[PDB]
Amino acid sequence: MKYLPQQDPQVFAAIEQERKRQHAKIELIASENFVSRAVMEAQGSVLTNKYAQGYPGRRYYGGCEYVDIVEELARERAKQLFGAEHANVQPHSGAQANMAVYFTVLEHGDTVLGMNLSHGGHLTHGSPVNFSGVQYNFVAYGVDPETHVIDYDDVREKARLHRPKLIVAAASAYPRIIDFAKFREIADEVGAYLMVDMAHIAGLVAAGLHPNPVPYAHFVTTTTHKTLRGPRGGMILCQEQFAKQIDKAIFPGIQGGPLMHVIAAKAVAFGEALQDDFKAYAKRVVDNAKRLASALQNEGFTLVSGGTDNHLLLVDLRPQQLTGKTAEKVLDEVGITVNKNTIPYDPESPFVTSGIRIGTAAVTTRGFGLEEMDEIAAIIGLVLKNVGSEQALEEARQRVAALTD
Amino acid sequence: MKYLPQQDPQVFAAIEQERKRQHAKIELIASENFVSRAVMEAQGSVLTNKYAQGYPGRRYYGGCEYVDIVEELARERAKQLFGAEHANVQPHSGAQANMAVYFTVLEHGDTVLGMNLSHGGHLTHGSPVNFSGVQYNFVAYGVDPETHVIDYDDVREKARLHRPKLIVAAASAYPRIIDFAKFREIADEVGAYLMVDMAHIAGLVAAGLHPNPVPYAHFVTTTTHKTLRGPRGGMILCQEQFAKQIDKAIFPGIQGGPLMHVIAAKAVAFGEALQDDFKAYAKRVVDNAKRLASALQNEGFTLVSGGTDNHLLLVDLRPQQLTGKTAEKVLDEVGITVNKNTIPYDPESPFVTSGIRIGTAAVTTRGFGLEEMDEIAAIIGLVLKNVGSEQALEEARQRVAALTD
Repeated sequence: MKYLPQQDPQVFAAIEQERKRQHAKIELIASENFVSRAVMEAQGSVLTNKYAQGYPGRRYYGGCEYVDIVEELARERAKQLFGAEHANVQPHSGAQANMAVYFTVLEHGDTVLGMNLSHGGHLTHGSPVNFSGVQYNFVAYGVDPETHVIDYDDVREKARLHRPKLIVAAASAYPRIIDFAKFREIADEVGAYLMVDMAHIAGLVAAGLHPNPVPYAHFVTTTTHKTLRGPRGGMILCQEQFAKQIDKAIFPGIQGGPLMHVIAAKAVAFGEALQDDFKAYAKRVVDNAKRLASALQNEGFTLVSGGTDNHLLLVDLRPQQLTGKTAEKVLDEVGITVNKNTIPYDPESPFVTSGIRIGTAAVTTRGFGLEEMDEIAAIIGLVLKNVGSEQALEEARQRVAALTD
Repeated sequence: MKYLPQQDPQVFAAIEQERKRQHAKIELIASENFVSRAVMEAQGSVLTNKYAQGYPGRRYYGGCEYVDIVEELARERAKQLFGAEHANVQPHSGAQANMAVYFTVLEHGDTVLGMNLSHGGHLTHGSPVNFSGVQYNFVAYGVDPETHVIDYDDVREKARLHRPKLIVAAASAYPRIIDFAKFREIADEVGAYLMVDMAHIAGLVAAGLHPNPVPYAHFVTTTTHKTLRGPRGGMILCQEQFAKQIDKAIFPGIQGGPLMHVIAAKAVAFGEALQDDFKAYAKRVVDNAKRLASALQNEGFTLVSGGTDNHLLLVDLRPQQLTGKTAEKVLDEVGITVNKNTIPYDPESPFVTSGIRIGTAAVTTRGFGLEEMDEIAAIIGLVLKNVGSEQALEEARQRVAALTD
């Protein structure tokens, strides 16, 4: 940076702290990642100056010829990447991507079936303090209390009883592969649309390490950050027959002018995802996640579902008589960033929890491998089994510093 | 840029075209501006990597200590700037800022009074193809058919008859000063909340050139781009008593994780707005707008409301037997960017219109002054009075090139 250090010392200093923080800590929040310098440059471009309400070739302002190329590059790269017939790259967030789809197919008060929030479902999948649970009548399907795998007979029973107009699949904290074919089969039985929120797994889907929801869902929503390693924002994929209504739901439906500089960064992130090395990256994410799971079990930790199929895992902390809140706090003390997360059938409230959620996408981006995963699990073991020992936490602190150079 | 040119030639080339386009054209879209290099650097920062769901000191993720400083800087600078008791700097857009306020005070189907869309009201003020007109029962107040000034007796009659829960004030195409005291007086008479959408005039309000809605409205919404000359995004200002509900409506209400890199850029833009030279800038915007209005009248053009009080003006093209569509197209041919805009009581559809909207915020940022305003009006006269003459349009083309160096 050249001009921000001189114009705004206060803001620059805080950014510089955050930059140094990101390097110092072990980042294990499952929804986080580090974007490339090229993605950031696209976000810091003069494209923020342009109003481009509407769509490429169908704008409401003149002078859009070049931001039209940028958006079309984003749409076409997304479609090549996921095999989708249509892409909308204008959603400001994953929240707005979901919102737009709900706006498309639903009327106020319609019944929607989604995943239990305490079992892995997202806030936008029907929380009563969220627009989704306020606007629409959400019902939940759950996971098996022993395997923590989605109970597909429960999905089917809840669908046949409640008769939802929409079924939502996918999660913020589900460590196994989702069967999208089974979700569609249930959707077809009850005549409901199927929406898949692939926000967490989108990078793995692109790399062919998770089954692709695109051939099974009427609508696929996602974030561009997370495993896709793009800028912060949303995207909708859908069949050609829904394209017009989905575009209209985004604008003039729920948004105005899109963020063209972020759309540029999305296109950059998609270009990176089409390359071979991102495929190799994404495999290392899954490999690392499996290795970290195995290594934590070796330490004596119980994991929700007995391991992982994707980028994330959940530690069930009850055997150690620890809450997620406690674990989160003490790991933060030694430089390991996790978040407390409800485990399925959690005896604690969502604000305390019995679990921590861990993901490998960020540390894999930094270059961490299988050896590093073993060490991370060893540090977590040392910390969580010696919560009252300050010399153990200092040892952990030093071992975290060794990993981050 | 260093890394984007090598990683993504296609995206870089399109950005570079857009950068060169912005310099070449006369930008007169009233909602547009050019941000500083420091604002852009803040947007292209590593702050995109951070999940910060929640609020400063009350986050749902650890590691937020420094993005907390950034957001608090944005909130405090906004509050100092507008004299507001509370600021929410997380809205992704002006659309989401409005959405959050509606979510706060209204139930599905509640009656809301806003400005006629054909008279200057915004899309989010009750368009039937927008969430606002679909979720809520919108009624409209109009302007005087002769003066094109808001008819405050009409606002009062519509309020007393329809009994709205919410009254909305402010516009996308209204060239006069809004009386917020009169709006509040009407609101108090009928027991309605008052929301002011100051998106267009926010920079002038900061500089003390437009009356401040903050002391009169329960809620003030705005964009950070436009006259405030910040990054693309939204903001809500409100009294302390609504602070909690407004924060909850943004999250977990209608959004998830905020865009911290954009929030950084907002803080930068607010820092710039607190300085003396932005005050001088904003006066030149209004001075230029008045001068451009006077100069277009000198050319023989009729202006909606007979001129302007702010940054924007509207040309009523009926005397020249031209549509806004035609004018927009032919001005685009010579390098002048305007948009067609419905004039109050327009005999044409919103897709054709009888008017063009013009603003001076962008050209004032580039350094244009009173002499330049005279020239711009002279070029518009030459173009619109000689629509069928290719040598007049070439002359205009050359004179536009002279203005942009």
